[PDB]
Amino acid sequence: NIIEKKYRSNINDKIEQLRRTVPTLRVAYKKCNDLPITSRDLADLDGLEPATKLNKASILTKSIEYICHLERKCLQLSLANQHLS
Amino acid sequence: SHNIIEKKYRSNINDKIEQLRRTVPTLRVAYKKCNDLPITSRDLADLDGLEPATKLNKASILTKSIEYICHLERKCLQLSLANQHLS
DNA sequence: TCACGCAT
DNA sequence: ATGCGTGA
Repeated sequence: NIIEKKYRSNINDKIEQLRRTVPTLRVAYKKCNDLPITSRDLADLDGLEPATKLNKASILTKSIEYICHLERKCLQLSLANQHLS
Repeated sequence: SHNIIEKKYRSNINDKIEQLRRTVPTLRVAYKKCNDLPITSRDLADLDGLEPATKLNKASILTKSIEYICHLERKCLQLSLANQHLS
């Protein structure tokens, strides 16, 4: 079934977008592909430990990690902006 | 067995996709409507202008999660630029 | 680990 | 759309 291939492809395509969006996944992809790790890349981590394996589960796990981190960051920042920290 | 370890492989992925549905606000509100749950004022605000998801399949959970990541990333710059008095 | 065909 | 089987 070609249709069934579209369902797998569309899920995989969104998996790759998370890899190219989450900093802990962008850094890992650079190592195995022999790409330059810059201080910009190290700055995007914001202290988060870079991912070692690049499977689907790790991509999802890191995406969950990045979402909660960004949330806490926004919260603390807004607490400073509204003079609440 | 190979079927058993493959079952734990498939279950492990689905456990994390369900976890995203329990974290992204556009999916939490969508889950409340499909399960006939009271959508409060705080639920609507968490969306921060993002539209709730219509379908709740795996692909929908992923695409709304990517949307939520970009929203929080944009809201950190703005919030930060102001904190540093740059704006 | 992932893709795939199938029964659901 | 998706869990399962299975070959890879």
